[PDB]
Amino acid sequence: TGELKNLNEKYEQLSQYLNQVASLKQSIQNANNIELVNSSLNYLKSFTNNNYNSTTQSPIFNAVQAVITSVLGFWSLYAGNYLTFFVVNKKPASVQGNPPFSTIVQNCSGIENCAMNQTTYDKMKKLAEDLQAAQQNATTKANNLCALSGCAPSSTVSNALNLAQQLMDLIANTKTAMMWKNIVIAGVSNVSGAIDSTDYPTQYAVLNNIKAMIPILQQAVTLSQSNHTLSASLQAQATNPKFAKDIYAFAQNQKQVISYAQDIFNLFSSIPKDQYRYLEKAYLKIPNAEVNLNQEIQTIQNNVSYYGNRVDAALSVAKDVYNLKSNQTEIVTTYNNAKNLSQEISKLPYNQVNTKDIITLPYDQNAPAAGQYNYQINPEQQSNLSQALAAMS
Repeated sequence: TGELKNLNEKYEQLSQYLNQVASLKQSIQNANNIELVNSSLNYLKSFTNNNYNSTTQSPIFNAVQAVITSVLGFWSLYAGNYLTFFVVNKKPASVQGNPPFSTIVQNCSGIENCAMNQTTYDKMKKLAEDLQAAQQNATTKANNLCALSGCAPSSTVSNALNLAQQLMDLIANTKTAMMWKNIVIAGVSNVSGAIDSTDYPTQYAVLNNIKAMIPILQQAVTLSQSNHTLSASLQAQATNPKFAKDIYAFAQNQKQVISYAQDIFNLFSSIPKDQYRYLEKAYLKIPNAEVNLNQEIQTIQNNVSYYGNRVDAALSVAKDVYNLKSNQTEIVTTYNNAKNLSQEISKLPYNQVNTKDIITLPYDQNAPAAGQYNYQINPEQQSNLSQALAAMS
């Protein structure tokens, strides 16, 4: 029964053409569904505007907040109000927070160097002070980062990100190790899972991950800006190959903005738990004598699903619009293939299933009855065909 095998794969192929046609109809309908298309577009524009102009409701703004917070947090751990290294005037420097030299004896035994030039430290400190000011007005305690649209709050986010970039490169490049034992945080540095090691900052994942966040957000900030321009050349249709291309590009771009936010969330999520406990309470570091990173991360996660699931939906409609012309060609080819294949099947004496006119294009005297592409698949005959495929198992 070379008979049966031939039939079984012809059957499986017709069945596939029919599934294809059904799926193409839906795509074609969506693209011609003006209200759905406008809606998807308006969603994306809306999302672009919020992302670009808001300081509460922008996913990229909120991702920046969290990253800056986390940069200042690491700074506070590393240096802050009680240095985890020893600074020296090229002996011991007059700067605030410098620990006693016994620190070095006790915690920096072995081959690694825990000293730093005052030169190098003062630049670090300067950058950190700037980035602090850029995040917040010291007396008002109110936000000082501007919406991504600019400062029409006195700091651009690009500025803050550039500060952060400089500060972390400097920390990573400087061959001074940090003594984690110098960090004192009640309920953290004195319990199981406290961290008391001494190594270069680049050996701690928390540093590397925070560092990797910055270039990501710099890309996201640029992408976010150009999207606001693209958004101006697209309006809701009352009814263009130019539109089809643009909306699809526009939609993908919105997806990438969201994806960048998710990339940040992922870099927070993979910080080792023990290190994250210090970071999240860096503001409680005690010196030799309110920050809420968790809420800011939560806000990123929520933004990603809240906005991002909608941008996926719109993207999927924009894809249907982009593929309209091509989907029209493909549905026609596929119908014709299905029609010819059903005829070849009909002419087989051993053929058991009735397939005549299994797919058709309804017509009313001088025109298609309900659209050029609205093929009707007979459901009895399709059911039959499927049942025969399943029997052939």
